[PDB]
Amino acid sequence: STGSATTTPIDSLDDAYITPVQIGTPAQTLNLDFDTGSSDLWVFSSETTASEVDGQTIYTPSKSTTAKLLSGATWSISYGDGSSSSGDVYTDTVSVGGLTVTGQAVESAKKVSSSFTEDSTIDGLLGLAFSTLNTVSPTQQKTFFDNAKASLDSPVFTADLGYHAPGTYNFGFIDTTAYTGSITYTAVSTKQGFWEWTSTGYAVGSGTFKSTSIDGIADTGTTLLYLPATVVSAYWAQVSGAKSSSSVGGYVFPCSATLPSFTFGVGSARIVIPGDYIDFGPISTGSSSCFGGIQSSAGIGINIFGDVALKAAFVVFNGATTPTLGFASK
Repeated sequence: STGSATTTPIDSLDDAYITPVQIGTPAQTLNLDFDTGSSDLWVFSSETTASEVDGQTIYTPSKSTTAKLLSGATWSISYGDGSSSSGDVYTDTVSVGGLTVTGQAVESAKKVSSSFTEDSTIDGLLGLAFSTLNTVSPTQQKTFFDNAKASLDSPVFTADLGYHAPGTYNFGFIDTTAYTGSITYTAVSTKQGFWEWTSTGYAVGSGTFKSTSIDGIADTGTTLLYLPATVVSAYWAQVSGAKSSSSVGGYVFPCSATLPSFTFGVGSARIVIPGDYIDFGPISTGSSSCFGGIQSSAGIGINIFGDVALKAAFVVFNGATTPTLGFASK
């Protein structure tokens, strides 16, 4: 089997991408944030505290003839940005782009933190990291990809995120028309439960490539590119007037600036992030200070190749017995 679904930016900045997912019988379609940095499929639901729902579409398990309470199971998750959610668990039929999994754990939120409530466009998350990170207790549950894997034509999924435009998540096949050149594959460590890999270096604009190992994670659920402070300083030094602002929470730059590109290495190959992709717009409405899309990871504990980086590439998440990542230009 295969599946193919369009993913759409939630706003004009590409802050996140939503993909429609069919849950239950008859189908209830929710727009989920596919997150290669986590491993829970959780949804706003008929059980979510009413004051914490503000415009989201909810899953109502009592209206699904295939839903079953997973007795005793609870979940609770906290994300790198400080947001969180928790609740109980149902199993139900879940379909993405024509690919169907029966018996998928659907984690129903009883509580969500304010950042989720305040974003009416995201109805939940669909985790695509390794199932060892799934938070369901006392019996850990498998991700949608893990459950689908054996049925897929090939045990892979691909992320093709758009810049200010829709893109595609495919399951079970690699669309050879969706990229240019060849795909360069690189080794993955699953020791932390992430799609963790080592970039071979970087360049700023037309500058020389610096060969240096940068370990990090491929995370579709993080907006920006978080890298070591040395690398980030070298980037913003090429933008007149750019500076790190403790009050704003990162590097800002004059909105009148033209930003240089940023290249990262994948083995001997190179992925170029155009300068435009690094502009996240005014810090507040009407401001002439703009927020940068490359930020320091120093306070995180891990480097994160988020959407800023991933949307410059066609990305293969190869879930074979020994997983690997592939990157192609597009």
